Amino acid sequence: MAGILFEDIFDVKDIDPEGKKFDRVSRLHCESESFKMDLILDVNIQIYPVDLGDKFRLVIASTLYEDGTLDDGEYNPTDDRPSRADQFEYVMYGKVYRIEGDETSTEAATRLSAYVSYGGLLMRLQGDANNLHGFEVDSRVYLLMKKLAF
Repeated sequence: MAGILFEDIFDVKDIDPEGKKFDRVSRLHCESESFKMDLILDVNIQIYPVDLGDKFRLVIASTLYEDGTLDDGEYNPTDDRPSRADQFEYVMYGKVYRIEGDETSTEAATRLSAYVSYGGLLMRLQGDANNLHGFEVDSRVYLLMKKLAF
């Protein structure tokens, strides 16, 4: 599907270039703006201007597109051409790996965690169970990004 249902802004908190397999890929640490998520990535950083980080908008508005809402014959246009992956700076598939969220024993971890591998990139995430919007192993594998829009 492309059936919504989540979008949020971030601010980079730290950058961690440990393992330069490619100079343009680094670990990052981020915090979301509209809500309360705590995030780690290992991701292409050439999207950012230089060293410093910047504010993103991650989206798990589902993408679609294994099938034929676009492979029908469109997806050639103004989704690209003068537009780009810029209306959606990046977009990819992956695998979520996760328990019930809890690993405390009894506090029933008030933030559901998530771990994601996506196109060879990685994330490590925490947020409230409803708020993370990814109870399933198969929801936030649908993954999309852009700059902030302000």
